[PDB]
Amino acid sequence: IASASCTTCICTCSCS
Repeated sequence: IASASCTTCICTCSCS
């Protein structure tokens, strides 16, 4: 629900 780089489709994922 809240993180960076790491899910399939909600909204974050990774990025630096």
